[PDB]
Amino acid sequence: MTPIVHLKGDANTLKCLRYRFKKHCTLYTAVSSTWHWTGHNVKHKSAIVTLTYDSEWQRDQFLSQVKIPKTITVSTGFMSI
Amino acid sequence: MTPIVHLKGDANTLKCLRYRFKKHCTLYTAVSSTWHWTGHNVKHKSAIVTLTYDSEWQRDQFLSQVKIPKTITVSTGFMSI
Repeated sequence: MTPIVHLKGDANTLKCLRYRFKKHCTLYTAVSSTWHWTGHNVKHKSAIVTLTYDSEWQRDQFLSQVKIPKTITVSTGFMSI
Repeated sequence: MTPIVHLKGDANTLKCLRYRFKKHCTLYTAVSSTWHWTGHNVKHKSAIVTLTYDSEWQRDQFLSQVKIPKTITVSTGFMSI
């Protein structure tokens, strides 16, 4: 299994946060590209990033290791693979 | 909580599959945009789509309701929100 987190908010702030996490390459297993919810009226201003962890221990540390502004939503969970 | 699925494979086939699911608007809660894994040498040929369900019942039916070719990986799990 592999636990993952979801960061939703402004892509402008997310892009700047990813650059700061580059030095912390040992704080995650891998990072996906940027995606956003879709429906009608062409909605692509929002941006989200999928993050995966190698173990529940790495996810717990990442929670108290990386700082997140109030314009981002942090969600955690576990997926069966 | 909300269970979600991950479909990874060729974006060309995924785009055609999404069009066929348009008629089944009552088979999912919402659909995210397309994203792919990133690392080095510019990797963006792959494409994935995040799907969310309103209940474990909708996810189970979607498993035996939509057809998936062998070029796509199907993964299921539950996230705590």
